Amino acid sequence: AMSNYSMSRGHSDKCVGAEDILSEIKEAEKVLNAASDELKREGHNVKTFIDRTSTTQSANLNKIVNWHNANPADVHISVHLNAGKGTGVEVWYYAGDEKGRKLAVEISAKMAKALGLPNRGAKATKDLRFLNSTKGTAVLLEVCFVDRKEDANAIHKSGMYDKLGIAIAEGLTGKTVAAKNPNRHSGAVVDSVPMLSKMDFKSSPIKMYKAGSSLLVYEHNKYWYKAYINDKLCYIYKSFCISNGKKDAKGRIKVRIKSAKDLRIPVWNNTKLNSGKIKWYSPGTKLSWYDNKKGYLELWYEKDGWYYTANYFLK
Ligand SMILES: [Cl-]
Ligand SMILES: [Zn+2]
Repeated sequence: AMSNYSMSRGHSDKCVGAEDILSEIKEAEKVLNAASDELKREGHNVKTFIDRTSTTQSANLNKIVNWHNANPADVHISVHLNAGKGTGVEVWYYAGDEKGRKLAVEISAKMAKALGLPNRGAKATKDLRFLNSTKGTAVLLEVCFVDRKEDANAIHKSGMYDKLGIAIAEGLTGKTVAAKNPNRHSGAVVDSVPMLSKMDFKSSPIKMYKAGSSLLVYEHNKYWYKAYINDKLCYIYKSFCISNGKKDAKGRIKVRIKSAKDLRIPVWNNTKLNSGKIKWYSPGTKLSWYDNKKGYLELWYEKDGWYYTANYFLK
């Protein structure tokens, strides 16, 4: 999260691009949307533009360039597909623009790897109006060819637009995306809660207590009870528990973990797993998450952004 991107599709719905096995504008719009969606999920600000009305090439380019210059960005991207029956991926940049060359090299490589096509590479030019006339740093993607069956098969493989959105986002930012399908899992909220070594959900659970189970604890503070396991002090979160009344001569309190129906497990809007906005779920609730081995789980909500929880709360 922290860069600004301005991204446009090539061509106009009324002055189209290449058309053969693939439609350039159809495919380019799908890639643009995937890349935009991914960059936004990664926390960046993204503006996009698609010309639906220009009926000539010059009007289309004037409109595209004007829009980019009206919408400053760290990088400007134009998304195209190629024609001429070569095969594979290339990225154009303004000759002599070192920042653009480096982006072009990385984006081209990443896309080619996602698609499983050859990398034709980064290519320098001073002949493209888009690159010449856009004030900021600019690259022009030629994702794959519209007139090559290898390329058509590739871009139509299951989940390829997602994979290309990832490739473009990683090429632009130099950072691996969090929402990567290999690291995705589906399961459900567990029905047990931890006795922890510290008053920190990111600590080690010394022991897990199942819904409905009874245990003996001491008061500690507003949010935590304490107990000794093997003469070591450990902690359990009070909201997981039901208690009525000290009778015990030493001030021990008998508590019970809430039933599976009433227990609620936290999912937080911060990686510290502390305060902020929390979603509270009943045991058994089905969720999908990403485990990128960061020491916590990562959950994407279209409406609410990234949330996080402890490794032991989802299985
Ligand atoms: Cl004791
Ligand atoms: Zn084009």
